[PDB]
Amino acid sequence: LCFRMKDSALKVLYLHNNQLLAGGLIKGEEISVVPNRWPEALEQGRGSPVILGVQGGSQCLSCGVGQEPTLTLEPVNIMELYLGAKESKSFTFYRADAGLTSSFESAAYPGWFLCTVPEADQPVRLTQELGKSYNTDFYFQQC
Repeated sequence: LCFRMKDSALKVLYLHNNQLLAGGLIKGEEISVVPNRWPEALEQGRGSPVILGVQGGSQCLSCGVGQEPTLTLEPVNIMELYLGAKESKSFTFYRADAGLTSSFESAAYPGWFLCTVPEADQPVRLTQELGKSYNTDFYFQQC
């Protein structure tokens, strides 16, 4: 079971040039949202830890391992992340549910949230700034 996502401005998340973009105003990329198998080792008051995949979970979103986070799709199967074969923390987001929408906070880089910008058809990225121009709230639709 997968989800399609939109930001709260109704921009559809889809893939182009191996990047998640927000636009398509396109039904959206089918995104795998998989709970981390070992949540006790993480900060769960921030939301439920999940790994986000695309293309049937054959690539997963990472914040990287640099000093400054940056969002990339990495060619790792969610199965390997979910198994313990690969370490998962840079690929883990805390999903906070507000009811209509969810936000996604980097487990590896606290205070950074998945977000979109106002301009159409731009990359999904990360931000520390809430309530400003960056949109950190997302709708799910089930596939």
